[PDB]
Amino acid sequence: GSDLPPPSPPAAATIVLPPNWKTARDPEGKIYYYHVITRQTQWDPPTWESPGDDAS
Repeated sequence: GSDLPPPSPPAAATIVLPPNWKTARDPEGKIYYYHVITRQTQWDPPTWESPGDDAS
């Protein structure tokens, strides 16, 4: 990443997600996000902003 090297995911990661966050994808077609403030990452859990049904 530009700000931070990619993390392995924390359980805490879900708490809050900042617009500051960056994204990266693996060679094996997986795309994920990482939080520069908190040092967190999520590959599967949706962004801070999601539809109404997801209720983020």
